[PDB]
Amino acid sequence: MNWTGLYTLLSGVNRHSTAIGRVWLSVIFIFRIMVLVVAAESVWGDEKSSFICNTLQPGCNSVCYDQFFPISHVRLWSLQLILVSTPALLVAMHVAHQQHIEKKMISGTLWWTYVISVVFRLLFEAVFMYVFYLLYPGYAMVRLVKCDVYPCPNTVDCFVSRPTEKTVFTVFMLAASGICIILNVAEVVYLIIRAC
Amino acid sequence: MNWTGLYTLLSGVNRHSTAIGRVWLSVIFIFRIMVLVVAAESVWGDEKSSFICNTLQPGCNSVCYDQFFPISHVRLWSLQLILVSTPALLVAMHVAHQQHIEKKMISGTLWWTYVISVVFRLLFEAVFMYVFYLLYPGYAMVRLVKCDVYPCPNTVDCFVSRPTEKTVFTVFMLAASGICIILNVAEVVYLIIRAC
Amino acid sequence: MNWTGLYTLLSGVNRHSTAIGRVWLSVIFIFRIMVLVVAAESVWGDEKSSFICNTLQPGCNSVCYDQFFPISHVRLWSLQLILVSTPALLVAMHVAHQQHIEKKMISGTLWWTYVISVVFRLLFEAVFMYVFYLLYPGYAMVRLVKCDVYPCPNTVDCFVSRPTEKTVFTVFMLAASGICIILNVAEVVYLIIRAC
Amino acid sequence: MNWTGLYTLLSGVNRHSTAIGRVWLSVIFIFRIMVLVVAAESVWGDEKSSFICNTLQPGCNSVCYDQFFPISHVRLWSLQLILVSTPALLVAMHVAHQQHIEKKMISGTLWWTYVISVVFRLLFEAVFMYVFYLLYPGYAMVRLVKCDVYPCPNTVDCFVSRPTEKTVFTVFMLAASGICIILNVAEVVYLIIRAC
Amino acid sequence: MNWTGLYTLLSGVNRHSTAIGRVWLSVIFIFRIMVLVVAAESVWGDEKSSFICNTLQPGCNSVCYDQFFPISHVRLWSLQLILVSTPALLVAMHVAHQQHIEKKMISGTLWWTYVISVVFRLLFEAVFMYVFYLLYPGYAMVRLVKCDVYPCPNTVDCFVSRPTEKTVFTVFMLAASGICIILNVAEVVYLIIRAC
Amino acid sequence: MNWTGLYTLLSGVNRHSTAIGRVWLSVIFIFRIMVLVVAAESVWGDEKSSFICNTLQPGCNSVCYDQFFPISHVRLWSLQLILVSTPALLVAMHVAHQQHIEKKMISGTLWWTYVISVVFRLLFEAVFMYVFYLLYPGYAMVRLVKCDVYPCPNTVDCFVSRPTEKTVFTVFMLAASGICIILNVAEVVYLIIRAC
Ligand SMILES: CC(C)CCC[C@@H](C)[C@H]1CC[C@H]2[C@@H]3CC=C4C[C@@H](O)CC[C@]4(C)[C@H]3CC[C@]12C
Ligand SMILES: CC(C)CCC[C@@H](C)[C@H]1CC[C@H]2[C@@H]3CC=C4C[C@@H](O)CC[C@]4(C)[C@H]3CC[C@]12C
Ligand SMILES: CC(C)CCC[C@@H](C)[C@H]1CC[C@H]2[C@@H]3CC=C4C[C@@H](O)CC[C@]4(C)[C@H]3CC[C@]12C
Ligand SMILES: CC(C)CCC[C@@H](C)[C@H]1CC[C@H]2[C@@H]3CC=C4C[C@@H](O)CC[C@]4(C)[C@H]3CC[C@]12C
Ligand SMILES: CC(C)CCC[C@@H](C)[C@H]1CC[C@H]2[C@@H]3CC=C4C[C@@H](O)CC[C@]4(C)[C@H]3CC[C@]12C
Ligand SMILES: CC(C)CCC[C@@H](C)[C@H]1CC[C@H]2[C@@H]3CC=C4C[C@@H](O)CC[C@]4(C)[C@H]3CC[C@]12C
Repeated sequence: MNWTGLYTLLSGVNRHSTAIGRVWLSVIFIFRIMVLVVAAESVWGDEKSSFICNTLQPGCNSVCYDQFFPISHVRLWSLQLILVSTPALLVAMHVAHQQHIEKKMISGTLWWTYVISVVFRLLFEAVFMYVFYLLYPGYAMVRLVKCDVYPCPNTVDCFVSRPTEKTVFTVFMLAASGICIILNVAEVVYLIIRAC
Repeated sequence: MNWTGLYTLLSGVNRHSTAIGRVWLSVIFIFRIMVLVVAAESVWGDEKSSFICNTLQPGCNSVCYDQFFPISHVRLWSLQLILVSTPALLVAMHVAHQQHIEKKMISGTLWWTYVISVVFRLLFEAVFMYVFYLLYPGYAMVRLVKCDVYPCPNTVDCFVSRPTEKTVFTVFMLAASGICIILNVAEVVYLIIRAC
Repeated sequence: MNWTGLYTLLSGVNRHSTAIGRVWLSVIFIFRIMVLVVAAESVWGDEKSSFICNTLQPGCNSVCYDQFFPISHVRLWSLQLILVSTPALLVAMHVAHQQHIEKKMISGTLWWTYVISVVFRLLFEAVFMYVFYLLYPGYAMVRLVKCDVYPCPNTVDCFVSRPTEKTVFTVFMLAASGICIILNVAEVVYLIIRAC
Repeated sequence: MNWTGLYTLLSGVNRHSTAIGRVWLSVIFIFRIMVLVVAAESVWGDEKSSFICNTLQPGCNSVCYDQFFPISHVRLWSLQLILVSTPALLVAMHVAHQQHIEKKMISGTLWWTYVISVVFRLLFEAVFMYVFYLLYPGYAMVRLVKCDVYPCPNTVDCFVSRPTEKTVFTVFMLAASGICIILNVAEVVYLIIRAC
Repeated sequence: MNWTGLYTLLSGVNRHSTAIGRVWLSVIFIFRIMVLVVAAESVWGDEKSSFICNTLQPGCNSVCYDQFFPISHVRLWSLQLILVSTPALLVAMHVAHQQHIEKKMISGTLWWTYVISVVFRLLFEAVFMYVFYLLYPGYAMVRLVKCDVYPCPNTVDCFVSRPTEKTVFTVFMLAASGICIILNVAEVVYLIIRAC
Repeated sequence: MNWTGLYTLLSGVNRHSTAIGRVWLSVIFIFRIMVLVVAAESVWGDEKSSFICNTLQPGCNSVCYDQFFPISHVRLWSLQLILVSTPALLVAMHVAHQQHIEKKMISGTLWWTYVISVVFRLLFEAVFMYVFYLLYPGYAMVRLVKCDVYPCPNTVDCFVSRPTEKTVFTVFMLAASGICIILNVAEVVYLIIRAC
């Protein structure tokens, strides 16, 4: 777990990444993973089991939970991290492949593919930010929700588990994601400026 | 966890694999594993425990779940990954065996066995895609299902847990599987073209 | 996790094993372990908790489960893998011991002990195949079973959890075990032929 | 897990850290992690499941738990450790980046960034100490709490799980945090004195 | 996980251990660990939760389980493995200490301490075998037990979970323990004979 | 996991530790960790969930468990191990720091700090032994306890889970702790005698 080994691993052995991309982006990425790990099973572990509705209708609990939580916040963030990390993984594999072929026997190609990688990383961050806004308007969760989907008769009151703690972690993850967007834009601008 | 070590591990130390097979196929394979890991115990963990039917008949819950879910999506994808990864494992073991015997003391054989390996990988992907269609027509799961198998009297209403979230992950896994099929076909065509 | 390291580990550093024993047997062994891992806690996790009987008799659930499942399929396969892997472990330890003593300071002995090891591996596979047939005639599990053991009054209906999914994995494990038996017989015949 | 390797890892390969920062701060940091690990799932595992209120009102349990525990102590300490560890992680990454660039081809910059890192570490410790006081006045938890939030009618009695054991671990974590604050202040003063 | 590394680890870097002690005892020790691992949480996981008694008396379930299972079989075997492994651990530490001191700057002492180690290993095996017989006469567990301890009124019927599967693993562990006793006696006799 | 590596790790790379401190204390420390690991989640896992009282009063179960178990035995032993291991960790870090500074560019200081470390280790052992006696007089746990704390009306009967198995592990941990105290006193006396 040598510091130089961890730095080499996270940097992806890329010769075009700048200081922000090799230090700040990696740290914020680690921060999001650690927050997600400590908050996934602990806070969102009983999201559905503890979800109850004030009714005697069989199946109203499950249908109301599905109505109000089409996809859990933890899974949404997990997908966001995987999708955001994919272009970095592709660049690392491409660099390793180039090292392999040159050992068996370019700089502009590496520069261009890195820039495209950062652009796609920024694009994925923006898309997931918009999707999160679309599914869950606002940032705070409420204790009581009004559910009227079939088979629930009329409108029933359903209660969410730990809405305040989930709100706190939602703010943390959203703030970290916003910082990643800002750093990605700065990285793109810095690369373009240095290219001239 | 050195990048060159991970690249060497995933490539299988094969001298015939092309850029797509050594980069894109490996990345998509990692993507499917990561999605499966984050979605196996979290989303499908309570598939049967949360499955309830609007009835007083003892045993109707278990029999209806078995009727509508002959095999869970997570287990189906787990088997697909194992079966798809098997020909790659066989090639890697064969390469290691050839290295062992040559150290103790061919290229066409390695080329042919690699091509057959890709063909079988494509075949397994296609078969599991068809099996998934056969067991679960369409891609979206429904909240309410009508179950009439014995001992359930007449027809009873049963409710599925997280049908929307399972639908989202179903689309992700199916899309990734389709990409793998396309890349495998491209790999076969590229190898045949380069063989001439 | 270098491919040559994994190959050396699985081969057991044996100079008498043939291509089938060093490649195909190891791959099928890995296949059985992976299938068992993905199917142990997921499919058979709730074998007893979800097992219910249509009765009010206290203790009828536990006694009926014990009657129909004297030992779970997962534990039976786990024991089979351990017992089948034991002679390979003994040979590997004996080879390491011979290396140790020769460093501190035979080929026929290694050949004979390897042949006996394969014979015992085949014997254990056959015995567990017969035991599985004896405890669970046929290959498919049924949704409903008729239980009449004390204290259950008369005959009661008990319901099994995921009988179809368990049937699928039973076929997979049985097919893999049959392949291992065939490969072991081929290994013995090939060694005897090469000995002359 | 060589002692010099662990020491190098925890020190962050920093040439400006003093004896207290390289020995005592690291030990107390390990102490907090170990206490948190043994007390997270064991003591706070059933914080919400075991939380019950003397009422028949559906949803009163969940709403009262959220009212009295906006964020669990374990998650609060987990966030504190992550935030406190972040400036150390940034310095370690910056040092590794400087090593990388100098290998590809300062002391005052490293000194200043280390001092700022310690100041921010102290600031985060103080902020979380104040937040803990704000959310949970005092240090001891009580067995019985009076909850009157909607939908609970009037005021209901709710009972906390393991309030004495949680009190013991609260004192341990608070004492360790206070020691970290004292050591951080001593580190800042010592660095300033040595700078002159 | 190199075979020579595993062999060196299990042998304890001892120059007096014979072939049986370095091969057969280690293999049987691994066998017991693997059987215990696969059978601890799976088979004995619900020993107390699934234990039920045909009564309405509060607390009769817990008191009857304690009466009939003073200590679980899994914990008894876990203690047996730890106690049996302790003298081997002591010898390994003593050998390492002797290597340390000689590097900083005997054979009869090593021989005698090894013989005493085997004697104590045999003694611990015998003691745990007798304790197991004392607590659980016979080898097979029964489905129904008669419990009459306070507060249970008169005599109540209590039902054990998976008595047949637990019986199977009891036979496996007892047989392996008996083999260890035989091998330990053979080791002692062989060492004494070779000493003359 | 080389024996010399494990010995070097446990010894802490200390040149003043004697044979007892480098062999017997380390072995007993490993013994306590292993016993704690096998007995933490298995035996004390359901300490509160299985704790029931013969009453209809809501909240009487939780309040009575807190009254009779202010802190669980497992957590008490976990804290004892951490506190006892801390002075050893401090000495190891101090030794590593001295190695670091001497590489960048004493024996009496190392001797004195080691002696103080052993004294504090003995002191922590004694304090936790006294605390355990204070909270839980005697060594054996009882099946039935009489609880009269509010809100429980009058006095209610509450039943403990696995009191006999917990008693067995209590004796094991207490005996091991007593051995550690004896060895620590012997270490202090031996060091003082050798100092003259
Ligand atoms: C600058 C930032 C974005 C760098 C992010 C680096 C991420 C994308 C890289 C760094 C090291 C990578 C890991 C390296 C090795 C493995 C083992 C493999 O079997 C699964 C994936 C996994 C676990 C990788 C996941 C992606 C990973 C964590
Ligand atoms: C190009 C793509 C398809 C390459 C896919 C590589 C897959 C098939 C290979 C790469 C490295 C392999 C792993 C290497 C080592 C082990 C350890 C063994 O005890 C279990 C199997 C396991 C975990 C292997 C599983 C298969 C594996 C993950
Ligand atoms: C050709 C086929 C049958 C080879 C099968 C190889 C099996 C039997 C061998 C290969 C490597 C071995 C592992 C090597 C090291 C250890 C660590 C030890 O503390 C527990 C057992 C365990 C985990 C072994 C189990 C058996 C094992 C998996
Ligand atoms: C003096 C004190 C404060 C030093 C504290 C050091 C902390 C901040 C450092 C030391 C080593 C670091 C670890 C090194 C490697 C990894 C792997 C990565 O994939 C996740 C983070 C993780 C697990 C790091 C977390 C932060 C860490 C534990
Ligand atoms: C011939 C037979 C009896 C040899 C048995 C060897 C046993 C006693 C030895 C071999 C290697 C040892 C392990 C080596 C290292 C560690 C790490 C330590 O932090 C906990 C104990 C643990 C996990 C040891 C437990 C005991 C162990 C498994
Ligand atoms: C003679 C006896 C008392 C020696 C006891 C040695 C104990 C105190 C030492 C030996 C090796 C140490 C471990 C070495 C490395 C790490 C990794 C770190 O991230 C967490 C702590 C942890 C896991 C240490 C805990 C304390 C430890 C187990």
